[PDB]
Amino acid sequence: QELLKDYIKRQIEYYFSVDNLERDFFLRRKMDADGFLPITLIASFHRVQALTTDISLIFAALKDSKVVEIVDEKVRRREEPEKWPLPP
RNA sequence: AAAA
Ligand SMILES: [K+]
Repeated sequence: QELLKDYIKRQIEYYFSVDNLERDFFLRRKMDADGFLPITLIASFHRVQALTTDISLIFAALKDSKVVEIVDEKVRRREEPEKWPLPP
């Protein structure tokens, strides 16, 4: 599953990129004030669900990332996550 | 879901 994990990792890192975040008003509305989102919400996005429905592989893919941080069931951008949340 |  190593190649599939790499595709999932890079797809989710795109969502958490600055270039995406500047326009991704839905993602930012769903963040809590600390920048965290449910990993299961990310799992529902079309390009992730195309690759897998195995939540364990999604967690494994993201543990490897230098872009995002996992706390329990939630994920956020590591760099300055508090700048991005928006009102629901 | 214009890579939510
Ligand atoms: K919010």
